[PDB]
Amino acid sequence: SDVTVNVSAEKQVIRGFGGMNHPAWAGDLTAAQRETAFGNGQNQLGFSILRIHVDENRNNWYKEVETAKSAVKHGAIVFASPWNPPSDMVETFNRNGDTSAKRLKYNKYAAYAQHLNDFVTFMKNNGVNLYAISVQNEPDYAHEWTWWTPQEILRFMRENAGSINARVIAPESFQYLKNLSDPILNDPQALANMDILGTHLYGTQVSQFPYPLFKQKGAGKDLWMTEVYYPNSDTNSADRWPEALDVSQHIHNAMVEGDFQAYVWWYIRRSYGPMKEDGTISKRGYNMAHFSKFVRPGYVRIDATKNPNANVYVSAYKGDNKVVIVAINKSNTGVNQNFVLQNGSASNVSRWITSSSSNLQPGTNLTVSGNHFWAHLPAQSVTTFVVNRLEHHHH
Repeated sequence: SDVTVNVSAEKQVIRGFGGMNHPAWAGDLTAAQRETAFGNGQNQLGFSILRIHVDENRNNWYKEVETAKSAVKHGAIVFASPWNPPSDMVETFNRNGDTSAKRLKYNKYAAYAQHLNDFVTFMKNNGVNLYAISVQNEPDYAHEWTWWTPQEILRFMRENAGSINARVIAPESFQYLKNLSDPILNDPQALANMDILGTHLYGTQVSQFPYPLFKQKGAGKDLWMTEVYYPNSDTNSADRWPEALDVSQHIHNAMVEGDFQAYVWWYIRRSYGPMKEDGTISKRGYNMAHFSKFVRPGYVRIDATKNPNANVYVSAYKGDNKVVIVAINKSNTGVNQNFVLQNGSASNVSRWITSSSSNLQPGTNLTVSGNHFWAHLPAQSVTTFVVNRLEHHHH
């Protein structure tokens, strides 16, 4: 019942939260949008990770710059994800009685790597140092891009990933299918060439969110959730309540059962995304803000009773002499929840609340009496708490 938050029990170090931009596919973000996405002011998402795509055709690369730049100016990091290598690098092969399936040609592996590097360079030349670049987007769901089998990816990791002058994301499975990435963890050599394990969660059940292999072999390595939308992509859904609570608990789980350090959503602007086509922040977006604006890059998740009451779900982070808590209630019934702070101390507590008729609405300040506080989590809401740790280290 009691949520106890162990300030001492550090888990993963967060890199950020964010969305995808794709100007050719969804139209660029606009100046104003750019900063609804990356500003952290009132009514901005404070996204601190932008994802952009590496376009097979290098004379489109420039499409990416203005928005990257914005992100980079706001202190967000940016990584890039290739869908297809340059068309002349690709052969049609037979995937289960499928005359049509495409793949990188076995002997373009180094050309492909150059192409990646070129992109990383081009961005650099336009004032944008990519944080990371991915080998392939959903290589295991390539019906309409480039297929790569686990062993194909394994070689590129072994023989090519090493070249790329940027951190290397792989292998971006559409659904976190571990067959596509074990080959890498289990190969101390491919493992050397990897910097971030990256996946999507499309249709991945909570039970598949954990990954012992990685926990075993991936020390020094990053875990990112580089793509999902959830719970659906129903055109014009981004304001449904209580539906959008789901986006919230989804991230909850990403963070907690998954130890993902980053959570990247699909299109940022989109009738079904965090920011609606009118420029405006959606309920889904609000569910996203509750993390993205308070759990700043470099914060660290910590142990905290995750599921203290029916439909109540909880996660905690620390940074900046703060502990940020995220408490989600999914009953039609508001609940009094008590919070214990173990191995740390707090002066005071601030909070914001998204419900059916409220987004990121400032709530009532609280003072930490014992080493605990109580707070009511309204029916179908997500509350986020910023606790202020005590000071005498002159800060």
